[PDB]
Amino acid sequence: TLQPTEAAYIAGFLDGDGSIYARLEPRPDYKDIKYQVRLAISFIQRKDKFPYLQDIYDQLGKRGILRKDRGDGIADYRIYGSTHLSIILPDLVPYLRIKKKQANRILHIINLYPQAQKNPSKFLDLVKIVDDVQNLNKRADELKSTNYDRLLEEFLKAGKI
Amino acid sequence: TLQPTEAAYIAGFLDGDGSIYARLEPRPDYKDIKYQVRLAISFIQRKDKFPYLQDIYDQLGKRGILRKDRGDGIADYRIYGSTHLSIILPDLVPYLRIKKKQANRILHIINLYPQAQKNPSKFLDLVKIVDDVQNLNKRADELKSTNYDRLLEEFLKAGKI
DNA sequence: GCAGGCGGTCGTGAGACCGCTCCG
DNA sequence: CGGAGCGGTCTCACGACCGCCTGC
Ligand SMILES: [Ca+2]
Ligand SMILES: [Ca+2]
Ligand SMILES: [Ca+2]
Repeated sequence: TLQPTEAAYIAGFLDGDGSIYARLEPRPDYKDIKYQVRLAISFIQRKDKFPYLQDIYDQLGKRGILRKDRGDGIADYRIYGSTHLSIILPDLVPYLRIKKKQANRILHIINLYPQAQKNPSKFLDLVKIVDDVQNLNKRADELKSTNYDRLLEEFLKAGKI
Repeated sequence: TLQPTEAAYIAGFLDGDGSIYARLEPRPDYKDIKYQVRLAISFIQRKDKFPYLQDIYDQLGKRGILRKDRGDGIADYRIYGSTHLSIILPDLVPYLRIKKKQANRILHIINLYPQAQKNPSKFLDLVKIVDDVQNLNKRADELKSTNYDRLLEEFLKAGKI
């Protein structure tokens, strides 16, 4: 497993060249709610320093997927899923500074995901944190995400409340 | 002073949003050798996250100078001088990965600076590491720095060897 | 149906510096 | 002097995502 100063480093580095986000991805094939909430952390870097993502990956139990080239010389390492994340984040949260919040919102989403799954009213609360999160990843002067307001609208238009 | 996982974090973060460089700055006012070698580490970031540089600064004994805005909304924190650096780097070196080398070259320059000061032959060795350093901070496909070769040339042209 | 493996991509936010002004 | 405070700037290297193909 992970040592304090390796967790601290990864956290330090994540605050630098990394990213903690949530997404609301449309689903045509889904049931009632045609949207899967997607969660991840990532590390971006110039492919020549790839062995350094490499390193990190291996330090994080080989969860997530490395990508020696995103097609533009820039390499990366993306960790999807509440599974990987609920193991990883707690180790990193105590050392995160800039993206610490984001990491807790994600954990928070993770607590409420099972009850919100088949429950349109609760899936909306969940989608709000998804908004708040992507907001955290913004300039205070950029357009503030609005998945909560466009999903509700649609849930009413479809008589799900 | 500095704790392991705070040093680890700073190192992690430096490897991300920071920079370790050496420069050869021209001096019209100098004596024989009209060039001062300049050494530093820095942390760059969007000014809204400034309190986070802040943090780091204070964790690094308030050495170096913060800059809430470089004129382009981007804030920073620059630490010049062998003085600050010979105290700081050793705490960070054990946790540095990507810029670890650079940190040791700097330390290395720091060992040889006093003898190379008034000694054109030795000042050249020193200026080579200065080259190697800025090379480390490059794409393997970029033009490889050449302070060693343009300073020598000039030292001969001026009969200093 | 349930999601994660992937491929992609605009828009900045960093990096790695150069030159001056200043100060014991 | 001998260097460090400070302003300033090109060129990318990131970030924070979208949309689709893949697995069972
Ligand atoms: Ca950053
Ligand atoms: Ca960065
Ligand atoms: Ca970086």
